[PDB]
Amino acid sequence: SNSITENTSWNKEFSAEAVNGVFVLCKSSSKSCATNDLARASKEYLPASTFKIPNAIIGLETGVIKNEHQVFKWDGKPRAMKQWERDLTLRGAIQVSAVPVFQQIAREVGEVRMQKYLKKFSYGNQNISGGIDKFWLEDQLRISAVNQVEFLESLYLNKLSASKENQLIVKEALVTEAAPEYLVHSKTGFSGVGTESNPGVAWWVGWVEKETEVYFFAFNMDIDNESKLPLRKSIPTKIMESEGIIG
Amino acid sequence: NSITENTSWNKEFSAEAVNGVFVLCKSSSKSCATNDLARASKEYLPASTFKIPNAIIGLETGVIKNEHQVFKWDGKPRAMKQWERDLTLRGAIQVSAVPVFQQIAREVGEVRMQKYLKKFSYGNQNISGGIDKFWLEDQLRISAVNQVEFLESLYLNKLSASKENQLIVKEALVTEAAPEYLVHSKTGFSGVGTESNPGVAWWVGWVEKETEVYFFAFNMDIDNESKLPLRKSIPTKIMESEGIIG
Ligand SMILES: *C(=O)/C=C/NCC(=O)CCO
Ligand SMILES: *C(=O)/C=C/NCC(=O)CCO
Ligand SMILES: [Cl-]
Ligand SMILES: [Cl-]
Repeated sequence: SNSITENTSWNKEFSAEAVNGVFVLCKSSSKSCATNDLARASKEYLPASTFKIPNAIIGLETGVIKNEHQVFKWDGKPRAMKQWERDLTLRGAIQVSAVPVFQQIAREVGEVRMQKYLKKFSYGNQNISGGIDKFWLEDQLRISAVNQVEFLESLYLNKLSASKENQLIVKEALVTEAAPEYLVHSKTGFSGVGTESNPGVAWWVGWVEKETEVYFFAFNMDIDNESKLPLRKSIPTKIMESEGIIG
Repeated sequence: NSITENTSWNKEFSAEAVNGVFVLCKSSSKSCATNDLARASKEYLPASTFKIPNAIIGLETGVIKNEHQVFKWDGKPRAMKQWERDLTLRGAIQVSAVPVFQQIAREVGEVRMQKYLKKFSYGNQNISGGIDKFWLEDQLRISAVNQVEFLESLYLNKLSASKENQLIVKEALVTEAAPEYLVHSKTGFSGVGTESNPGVAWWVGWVEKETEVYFFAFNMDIDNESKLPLRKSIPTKIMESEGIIG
């Protein structure tokens, strides 16, 4: 039976940087999750670029993305970021969070199929209103940290409603750190700075394959200044280092 | 097809007094560059680099039941302390857990092992001398060029195995991840032999960088365990100077 507990030993990592946020860490073998804040762990926020994980799976499952070697060609038209003005592989597009590449994937998938897959995946509030290519950036789609770790555990076990081949392709594209004892798969997200009363959200979600154990994690925090952005990885990294998972 | 000799990497070898070869191919195994044409095609014991085909064969035959198979340690002494623990497939590959792969090979058996090495065009395909040590001590031999051809087939999912099984092994071979590139690689060491008949050390793999791919295979004569670090530092310095990694 799945369980969750609230911890306090991680609060010092948040208050030291004056951050309002939540970390959820689940140990696969014990089906046990721990968090610094049960209420915020259940609160649903815009997934932003973390939506690229289900978007990639749906793109492959629908055939919009032909295979793992698919190249997304840049047509030479100006893009919002210098980093996106080039041909990208699936891993390249995921690594730099290339919004235009995923906007085009979502358009070819279409609203009917996108809605079907988000329901099969139990992904957040499953609300894709506001436009087929912006409902995850600044739309109505919301997902909690607890829902993110449930979704990533399904992906890890190849239990999503998609071919094992397509789940394996996305799992390898999400590798961000490799060491002899562990492999980190992760994805960042940032909705924007919002306002002082309504700050934006920053995410870091993923999982760590350490020896024979697997740890699923989801971090989110309020962000009103782009200088705080490095904290989306430093806070969860410091917590997982103190737990002996990475480092 | 062609192999072209590149004298600009000799410095990395002579600075360390190493007798070895580096083979580097961009996009495909059609055009490879090397410091030594003769040694690039010379066949050597694969040692732990054989864990790559052994893992694919184990998955294809069902000996390795699935992606998340745990290889339990029975508690009996193993030749290295890092092998005395339960291991995932990636864990067994990354610490080169010989006894895990010896038991996989025994269960695959000589007939199936021969069939797959023929399908994979894996070196001289000689598995004689003992099903649990042919790649460590006997007559199996493969060249640096044949290693890059085999890894290119794996990269393209063109080996005679399911795409699922090739994807499982490719993920188990990831050894370095950066925003710009992903390195898949495997080390090998036959032992020290003698000053006159040295052992061999390997480093083989590929680098997925932006939209480009680079296949590499390194081997060197080795008669002292103190020289093992060179099997990664020499090819690493060559690929860093080529702007592929670092
Ligand atoms: C996914 O997380 C994409 C993020 N793009 C950048 C922003 O959302 C910030 C806008 O200035
Ligand atoms: C993988 O290449 C493992 C190598 N181990 C060392 C030997 O096989 C020789 C001495 O045990
Ligand atoms: Cl991002
Ligand atoms: Cl080795």
